[PDB]
Amino acid sequence: GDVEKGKKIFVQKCAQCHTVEKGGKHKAGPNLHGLFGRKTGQAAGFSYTDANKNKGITWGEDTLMEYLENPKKYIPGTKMIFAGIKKKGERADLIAYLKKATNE
Ligand code: HEC
Repeated sequence: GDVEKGKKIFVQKCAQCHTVEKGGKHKAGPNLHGLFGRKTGQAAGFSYTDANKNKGITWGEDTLMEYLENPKKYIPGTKMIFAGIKKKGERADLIAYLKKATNE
């Protein structure tokens, strides 16, 4: 994926609810630092839904690609309000950005 393009997608569609940086604040949604290789619902100090806590998958390219296409289909009852990103290339660019930003 294209990290520069992924950043712009993130700013447009995600940043109002999420931070990525180490020590970044929770906002409407959890800070995403450290997501890759972590099970759902594991950002410390955030009130997740039981739906998000209970999904039980491990975040990575494959599961993000699916989630981000249609978040509520993947995690019904999530409190994340975001309809999804249809395009595969856009999702891959976004995920590439997250893989960098959430591990710096
Ligand atoms: C607010 C209006 C949000 C927008 C826009 C996006 N997200 Fe979100 N996200 C939000 C909340 C409130 C939550 C918690 C949901 C719950 O049911 O408890 C989330 C959760 C996620 C997660 C899961 C985190 C985890 O399991 O630790 C991810 C991976 C995620 N959000 C990513 C994400 C991306 C990449 C976004 C733009 C495409 C995006 N979210 C938008 C709130 C909001």
